[PDB]
Amino acid sequence: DKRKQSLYFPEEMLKEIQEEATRQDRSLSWVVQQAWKIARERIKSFPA
Amino acid sequence: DKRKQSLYFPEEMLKEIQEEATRQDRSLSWVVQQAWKIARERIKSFPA
Repeated sequence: DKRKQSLYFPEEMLKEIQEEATRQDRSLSWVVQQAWKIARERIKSFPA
Repeated sequence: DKRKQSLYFPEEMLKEIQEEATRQDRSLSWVVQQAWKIARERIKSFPA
């Protein structure tokens, strides 16, 4: 069940994401979702 | 240099991100940025 969310990126980073989106013929949202799925565990281990 | 971007997430996923943001006393944007920085390489290796 989908939900819209405005985020802030550095220029360089947004362009990096869009490059992967067009390379893979994907939405921005889908690439960022895959980044989360990959990183979740490593991030959930960050401290305080 | 910052830039605003609307993305779409599943409910569950947005809530997972916000949980890490408040746990770490961070913005949503900052957590998602860290997810990208972690996953970039693995994603840049995806195919077609």
